[PDB]
Amino acid sequence: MLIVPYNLPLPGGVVPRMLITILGTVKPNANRIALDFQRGNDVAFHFNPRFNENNRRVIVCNTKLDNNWGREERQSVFPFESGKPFKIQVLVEPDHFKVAVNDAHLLQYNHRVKKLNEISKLGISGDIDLTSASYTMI
Ligand SMILES: CO[C@@H]1O[C@H](CO)[C@H](O)[C@H](OC(=O)c2ccc(C)cc2)[C@@H]1OC(=O)c1cccc([N+](=O)[O-])c1
Ligand SMILES: [Cl-]
Ligand SMILES: [Cl-]
Repeated sequence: MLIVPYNLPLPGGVVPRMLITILGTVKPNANRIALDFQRGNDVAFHFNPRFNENNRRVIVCNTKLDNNWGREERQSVFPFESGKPFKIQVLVEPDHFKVAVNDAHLLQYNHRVKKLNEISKLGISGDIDLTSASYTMI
């Protein structure tokens, strides 16, 4: 595998046309996954599948500025399953991050942090076996 939590440096930050691909398998009895796109201590984009929030499955997205979480954005479409292999693709577009799972569009998240070239690391964490994490310019 890779060791989770896993840091993927994003050299010179993110830019439109940058595609991040994450391959892994969800652990049995998973509780959470998190992708954290970081600008130093700030989290520009937190993508957080929650397998059992009051017996519901929900993806929580948010931004952390100066250690404070903002307004959450919630999605009820939940393509992940305990025990099963997934592919997450995060495409940086001008106005938003665009997320697909298993080749199907899931959600978009408007840029709240504006200094895209300072979003210099991706943290991958949670209840997964992480196979690979990479980027390409499309
Ligand atoms: C108000 O709740 C917070 O919401 C944030 C997003 O708006 C983050 O998701 C926080 O979590 C972390 O930053 C965080 C969590 C764990 C670690 C190890 C590191 C960082 C925290 O999550 C929970 O409260 C929460 C409540 C119930 C369930 C879950 N979950 O992820 O399943 C999260
Ligand atoms: Cl590793
Ligand atoms: Cl900013």
